[PDB]
Amino acid sequence: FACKTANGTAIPIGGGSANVYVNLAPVVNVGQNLVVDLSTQIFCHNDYPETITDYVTLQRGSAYGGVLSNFSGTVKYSGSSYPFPTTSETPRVVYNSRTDKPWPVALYLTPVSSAGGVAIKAGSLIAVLILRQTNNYNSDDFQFVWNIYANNDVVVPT
Ligand SMILES: CNC(=O)c1cc(C(=O)NC)cc(-c2ccc(O[C@H]3O[C@H](CO)[C@@H](O)[C@H](O)[C@@H]3O)c(C)c2)c1
Repeated sequence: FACKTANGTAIPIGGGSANVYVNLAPVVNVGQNLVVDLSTQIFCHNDYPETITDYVTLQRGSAYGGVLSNFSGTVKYSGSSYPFPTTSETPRVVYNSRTDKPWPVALYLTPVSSAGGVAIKAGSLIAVLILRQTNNYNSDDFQFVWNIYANNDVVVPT
């Protein structure tokens, strides 16, 4: 089991860390959602699908910078949503193919009432997402750590 990103970086067998850079809607109103879709950013596969079933969770999702200060919301993982920043570990998603498959994670972030002006700065860290991979074969328990950076400013209108 290993993963790759939309910026040409990777994390091998055994886990590790990678940076991910996301284009964000430049204007988000209070009462509306900024959607940060990582399923177009992070992809993984199973290296022995004939024999091994891989299990993948979102173990933890943390907010940073302007997201920490200026937003609240949820994280959607494989069709169900949970509070973000996270308060538990999600259920497992199965990976059962050698073919790249997206990691089905998306943030739904809505501005807090005091947000206004530039609420997320270009280049800043906005989140860290921990993917936990296990399997039905041995005792491997690996963390794939995804550091999520904004490519651009996000403004909350006054
Ligand atoms: C003597 N030979 C053999 O023992 C052996 C023959 C084959 C083989 O015949 N393949 C066609 C494949 C394998 C193989 C590959 C990857 C692998 O582990 C990696 O990949 C797994 C599946 O993604 C992850 O669960 C795991 O955490 C890790 O990342 C493990 C445990 C075993 C071994």
